[PDB]
This record gives sequence, structure tokens and C-alpha cells, in this order.
Amino acid sequence: GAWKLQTVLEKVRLSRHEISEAAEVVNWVVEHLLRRLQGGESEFKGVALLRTGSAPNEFDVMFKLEVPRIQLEEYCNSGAHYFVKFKRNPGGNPLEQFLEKEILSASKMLSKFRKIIKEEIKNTGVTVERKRGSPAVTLLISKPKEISVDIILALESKSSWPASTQKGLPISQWLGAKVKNNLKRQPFYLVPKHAKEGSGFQEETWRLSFSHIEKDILKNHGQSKTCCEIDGVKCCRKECLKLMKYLLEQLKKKFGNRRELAKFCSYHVKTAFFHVCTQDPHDNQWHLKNLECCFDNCVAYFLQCLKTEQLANYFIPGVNLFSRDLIDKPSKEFLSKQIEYERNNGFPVFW
Ligand SMILES: [Zn+2]
Repeated sequence: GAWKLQTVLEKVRLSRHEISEAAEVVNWVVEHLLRRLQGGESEFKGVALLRTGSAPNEFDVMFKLEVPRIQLEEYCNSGAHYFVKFKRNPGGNPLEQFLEKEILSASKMLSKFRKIIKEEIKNTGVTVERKRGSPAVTLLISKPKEISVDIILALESKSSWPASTQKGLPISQWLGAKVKNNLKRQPFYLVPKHAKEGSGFQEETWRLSFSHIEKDILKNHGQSKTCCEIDGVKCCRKECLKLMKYLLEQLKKKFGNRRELAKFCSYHVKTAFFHVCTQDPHDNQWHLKNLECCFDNCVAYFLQCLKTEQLANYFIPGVNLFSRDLIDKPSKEFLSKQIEYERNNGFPVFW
């Protein structure tokens, strides 16, 4: 009880109320816009909502677009980025006007996407800011409350997951082979996300997105089916993830005046957390009463990731989120030093 983590969890929860009401607002706007696209005659007719995914004035949502016969070409042997292409369909491809020869232009598609949402924003109390660099068409909600909502276009493919994901999702000892097999039968998504710097080639690439698998695993996170249910026993997995996210955000805000923490995000700790679930697959390794030791274990694993510059994408093992290509050594050293300090002093940044 020395770290008083339950009190920290209460602090984090208290905040859940305001964002709960912003939902009504986002729900209202977004669902309308969807109806609009679906009823119009644009290439985004087949658009639908994806429920996947703190700071209460900022949300993002994903509009998926089924597209069949998707073929993927790996971009520069990177397991995450891909060119999307199509062979000739005798019928029309609704995205045919975005192709240059066989391959899909993310830029021309996003440009068009942004264009027609702008035309459909016609009442109001809501606008869309000029392009942040980000793929998202971001909405600015004036009233009732002030809300930023980023709309992320995604392609949905119902084909088998790409080869790069072959050794990914190492959950066989934890959630089991049947769950793993069923998750991998689910569709995957492609999102036009590329680095700020980058060639025009990169700007036309798409990266794999498994946010829906992540959500499923977090919500169904126990080896026992009764984990955290009333007729079961409570684990601390979700509490550890929340605390890890909270530690990073409190640190990013404490040191927002320097560059070293700018490239770290919640996805890094979530990724590290999933690896810890794989190392410790049994519910009895996560008893709620041992919250402190479990949190400490997650923190130590994350420190080992920083030091060794190794944090493999959970779904795409060939992708190292902590490679020196992506985050320089001094940045990881800085975060390492702060996390060691926090850990040695019972996490003062929580208070
Ligand atoms: Zn549980």
C-alpha cells in the first residue's frame, strides 16, 4: 500500500464524468455525417463506423470502407507500411478515380474525403480545421461544449492478415489457440498514417491497424472466462495498463518544454503491457491484491525496453517501435532516467 495506487486510480477515474457527456456531442455529429455520406453519391457511400479506441476535449473516430480484392505491397521491407493496389475489376472499383495504374493513392483519396465531408458539414456549431502533418479530417465542435474530433479513414480488408503478422499476437498461452484463431479470422484495417518527414512514396502508403483486436483483448483479458466478473476473482491487468498510461502522460506534461518525450505515446506502453501479459499469462500472476508488484513489473519491463531499444509491435514482430530509426538514444535515456526516478521515489508525478 506504500504507493497508494488505488488512490491514484481514483484520481484517474475522477475525470470520467465530463468526457461521458462529450460522447453525446460526438455521437450526435458523427452519426449524422455518416447518414449523409451513406445517402449521397460519393465514392465514400459505403462508409461505416468502427468502434475502437485522459484528455476529454480530444477524441478520434474511424470510418471504415470495405474494399474487396485488396492487394498489398510492403513498403521498403517495413512490415507495417504498405502500398494498396487492385487488379482490373470488369465492374467499377468505386475507388478507381484514385488509382494510378494498379495502385491506390492515399493522398488523392484523403483529399477527396476531406472535400466531401466539408461539403456535408452544412448544419451547425461545428467546423473542420485546415489539415494539421495528419491524415485526419479533424472536426471543431463549438457548442454545446468545445470538442476536437479527428475522423480517420480506414480501409477494411476481409482477406487473411498480411505475412508480416505471421508470428504476431503471441497469446496462445494466455487467451489460447481458439481465441487466437478467431481473432485472426477477423478483418484487418489500413489507415493512411505516415511520418511527418517522408517521401511522396511514403505519403501514399497505408499502415496496418488492429485497434479492434486490442479492444477485444483488453475487454476479454483473463485466461479464466470469469476473470474480474462477480462469480470470479479480480485481476489487476486493466489497472496496470491505466497506471502505465497515466505515468507517461504525467511525465510528458511535466517535461513538455523539451523534445525528448514528444515521440512516446500510449501505444508504446500498451504494446509493452501486452508483452507483459504474454510473459505472465496466468490470472494468478495478476491478483488485484498484488497490484503494486504487478505495476512494478510492468514498469521494469518498460525500462528494459527503453534501455535495450527493443519494443516489437505485438501484431507485427518485425516492427521495432523503439528502433533508433524512430526515436533517438538520448530520448529513451531521458525517459529511462525519469521513470527510474519516479519508481525509486514511489511515483511523485502521480500526486
Ligand atoms: Zn481480470
